[PDB]
Amino acid sequence: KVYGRCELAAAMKRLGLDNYRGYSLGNWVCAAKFESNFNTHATNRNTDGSTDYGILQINSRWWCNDGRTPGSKNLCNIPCSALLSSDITASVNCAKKIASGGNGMNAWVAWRNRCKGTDVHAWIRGCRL
Ligand SMILES: CC(=O)N[C@@H]1[C@@H](O)[C@H](O[C@@H]2O[C@H](CO)[C@@H](O)[C@H](O)[C@H]2NC(C)=O)[C@@H](CO)O[C@@H]1O
Repeated sequence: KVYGRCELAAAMKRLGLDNYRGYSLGNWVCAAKFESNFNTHATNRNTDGSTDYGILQINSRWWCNDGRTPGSKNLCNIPCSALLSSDITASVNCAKKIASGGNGMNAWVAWRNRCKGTDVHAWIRGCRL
């Protein structure tokens, strides 16, 4: 599914991401735009053999198990295929676990390069939430 910007914002708001660990809703919408262009089916392989899955490009080395990654820690206790669903529940529940690490949302490389520090509140402007 390719989400629209305000459609995704509303889905994320109903799952408790607004102001989760200090981060306003626009941070998560910005992270999903630069990680996957709002595409639930996005995947990218990493050099080490893990793959990043779904709308938030969560990797299989630490977070989900895809079968193909030797020594996946699977900290979110989910198969990586669950992150490819049009339903984003599993992706946001896992995202909350990774944003609980010491560097918070800096675990999303696209967020730290293209979103961090900017007026991220713009990403939810005009959405009826
Ligand atoms: C939360 C999450 O999974 N974010 C992804 C990053 O982890 C990806 O970064 C890359 O991750 C692998 C697995 O740890 C590292 O081997 C790799 O070096 C690292 N790459 C970079 C440039 O940091 C990232 C890949 O674009 O995608 C999500 O942000």
